Amino acid sequence: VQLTAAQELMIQQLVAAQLQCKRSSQQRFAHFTELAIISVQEIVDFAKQVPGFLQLGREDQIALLKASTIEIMLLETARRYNHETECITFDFTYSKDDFHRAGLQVEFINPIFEFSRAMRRLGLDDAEYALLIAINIFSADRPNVQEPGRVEALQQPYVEALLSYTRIKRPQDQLRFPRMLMKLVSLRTLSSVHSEQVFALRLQDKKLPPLLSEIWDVSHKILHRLL
Amino acid sequence: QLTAAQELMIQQLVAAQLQVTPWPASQQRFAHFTELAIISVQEIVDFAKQVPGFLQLGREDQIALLKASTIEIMLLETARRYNHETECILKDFTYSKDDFHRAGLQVEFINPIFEFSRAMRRLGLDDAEYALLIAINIFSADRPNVQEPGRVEALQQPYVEALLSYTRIKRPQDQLRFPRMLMKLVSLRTLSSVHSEQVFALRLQKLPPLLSEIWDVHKILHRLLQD
Ligand SMILES: CC(C)(C)OC(=O)N1CC[C@@]2(C(=O)Nc3ccccc32)[C@@H]1c1ccccc1
Ligand SMILES: CC(C)(C)OC(=O)N1CC[C@@]2(C(=O)Nc3ccccc32)[C@@H]1c1ccccc1
Repeated sequence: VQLTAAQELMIQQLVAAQLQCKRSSQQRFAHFTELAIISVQEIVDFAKQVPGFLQLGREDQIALLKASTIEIMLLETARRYNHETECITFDFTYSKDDFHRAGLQVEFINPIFEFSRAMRRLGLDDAEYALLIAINIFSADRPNVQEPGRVEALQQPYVEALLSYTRIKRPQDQLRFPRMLMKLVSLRTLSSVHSEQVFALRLQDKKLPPLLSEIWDVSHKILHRLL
Repeated sequence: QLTAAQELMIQQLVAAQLQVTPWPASQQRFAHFTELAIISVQEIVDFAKQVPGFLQLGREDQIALLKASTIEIMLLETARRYNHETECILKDFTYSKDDFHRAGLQVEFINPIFEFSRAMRRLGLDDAEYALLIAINIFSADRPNVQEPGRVEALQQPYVEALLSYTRIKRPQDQLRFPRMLMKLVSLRTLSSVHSEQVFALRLQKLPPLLSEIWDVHKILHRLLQD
């Protein structure tokens, strides 16, 4: 019938916390990694602000962040993708050739753009994006998760809220919410391709910095301090 | 409520769906399981022919969908016949966790399949829900090397629509069942990712020609489609 006042507060808390998330070939690669570093730090600070993340064991908190960080970034990329200019903004704006010039393969870049256009067609507002990020963080099937049951339980409220929210925004379009959730399936494959991209960069004498190598290369000391 | 036109479709899908070497020694046990995998792959291609619209797509795409889907369909089938009373997972070739471990499968791969199966069991899926979930899995637009993603997404929508409508009728009060079912598709991508690592580990300690076509890093797969 309608959103429950308890959810309205929770949604509104999530979007507000999110809006505070703001700074304005090897050299090109080394540039992008510093952008990745800043965004990772913003995500961990955001993850602290989500209800219940703090409650979990650090080992699980790490396990969720390692896997989630690439997918949250790809969601953020999709949110600020401009279909009028074909540029992705981090107001650090970049085109497809800028990503190619830094050593990223075309098999990885083109799908991110295709993913972004598909996300654009769904017409997601900030509340939908915020809830999608919460659902993404609390994924029970991430590797090396000690307490999958607790993680699944923390996810349910955000899936419930997202269901209720999508029903109010577009009552007639029932298939929007299923299609949104099916983008989570696409983020897993794009995360899988990203690991191949990392390895392909190593071949081109392009190795990751210390924070990013903790999460993406294959004792997360850097990641503990921020938590 | 459901449209009777869908109903025939569901009923056709469920009906279509309902239709070896000695087990001892590790290599013999492994060689046993591969022959079970061979038979099940052949059953899936015959099933894929019976799904409406699969035949209409180009062979190159038909291959691309089957390569990726086969592991996920098998894991769905494993979950369907997982027994929580006995912890055991062909017609009645029953196996326990130690049987899988004895054949050289690592525990990092076995335990998640069981955890996945228990999670699937908690959802309480009937044969219609399983059947529709399999159809949705086959028609995934973001599989690698797909020439016609638009047509694949279009063939998927009716099954997602049917699954939505079906789940609403079966349990009107439990709204979160359908979202949780679709989120299992996300879990199948990671389990497919782990399965590729499992295959490589084993080579380290080699698959039969048919599987190696689908899983190792296409003549058999064409003949089954050409019939
Ligand atoms: C190269 C490093 C390791 C820093 O970055 C990545 O490997 N990636 C992976 C995801 C990423 C993103 O967020 N947008 C986007 C668009 C196209 C390709 C790659 C990406 C990000 C990324 C790429 C470029 C700039 C910032 C982040
Ligand atoms: C490596 C080989 C080819 C043997 O098999 C697989 O790689 N797999 C991967 C998926 C599989 C299955 O279908 N059920 C199940 C349950 C536990 C573990 C593994 C599986 C299957 C599989 C395993 C055992 C028997 C038949 C199929």
